Amino acid sequence: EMEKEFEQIDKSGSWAAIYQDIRHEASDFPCRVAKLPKNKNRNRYRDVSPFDHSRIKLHQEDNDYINASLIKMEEAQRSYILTQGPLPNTCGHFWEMVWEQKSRGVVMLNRVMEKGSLKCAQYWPQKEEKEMIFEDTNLKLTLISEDIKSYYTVRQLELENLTTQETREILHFHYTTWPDFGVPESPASFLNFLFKVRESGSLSPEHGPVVVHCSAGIGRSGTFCLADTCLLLMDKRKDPSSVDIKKVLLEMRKFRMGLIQTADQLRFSYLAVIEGAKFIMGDSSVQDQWKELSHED
Ligand SMILES: O=C(O)COc1c(C(=O)O)sc(-c2cccc(NC3CCN(S(=O)(=O)Cc4ccccc4)CC3)c2)c1Br
Repeated sequence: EMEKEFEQIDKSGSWAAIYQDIRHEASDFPCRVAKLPKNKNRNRYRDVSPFDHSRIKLHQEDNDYINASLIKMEEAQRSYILTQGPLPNTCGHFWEMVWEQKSRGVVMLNRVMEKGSLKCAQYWPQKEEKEMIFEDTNLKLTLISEDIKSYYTVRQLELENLTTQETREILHFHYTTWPDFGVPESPASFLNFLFKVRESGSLSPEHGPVVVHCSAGIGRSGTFCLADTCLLLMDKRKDPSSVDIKKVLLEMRKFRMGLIQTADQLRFSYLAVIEGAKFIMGDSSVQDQWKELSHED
């Protein structure tokens, strides 16, 4: 049980040891397609690739590769697409995937520039007057509106399939203060953001899977998804004792390597889930508390 286990690991200092065990046991499947010579310029990191069995395939005969995996949580009944931050040459691919997979929401847990590095291309329009057109995949993207908060921004976008003139609204959730290789300021600010994603309907089973990305699509993205899945499992059974975080984390790693980069990110997962359980189990006031504590205004 997660709260006694958390106090146990903390009391010792075995978060490094605990975290390492996950790396030692994680699933190791082939990533043949991602390692093909022609896809070298489609991967941001040499050591972070999608497994062939769970990779998202683009619907085009030319090259159907994109560095993204489909994390399908059977028991929880919720899917995500975890992908790397789009490269200058893969933004078209990125939006093709969003469209083909019927995604309604896109979560961005990083900033374009972190520690002096360009962690992600500017794949979305920053001003309504200047929409973006991806000639390679034939899609248009327009900024419709945005709600800027102290540490995250929510953008309303419109994606048009230029070929069929079809249109869809895409909600963009940009967490701007989650440090790379780090953890959120507090469980409150994290959960406030997550619930913002939840309340938008983007995680609904009536849409395609939500697309989640930071830079490599495994560290911060993994932390976010693990916390969401754990709270969902718990929710489905209304029994926080039946949720084994490490077990579910392992299960997520069958669909994409390296989910959760650091021992502290894992420690924070526990933290976030433990706090989120309050809401899951009936506490109707915590939500607002999180909003206050997050200082979004
Ligand atoms: O968002 C963040 O918090 C940080 O984001 C980032 C980055 C960023 O924002 O700059 S770079 C990065 C990164 C890049 C290359 C390799 C590894 N790390 C390796 C470690 C070992 N693993 S693994 O998956 O544990 C290896 C393995 C594969 C299958 C089975 C067992 C082990 C692969 C990635 C990490 C991560 Br994540």
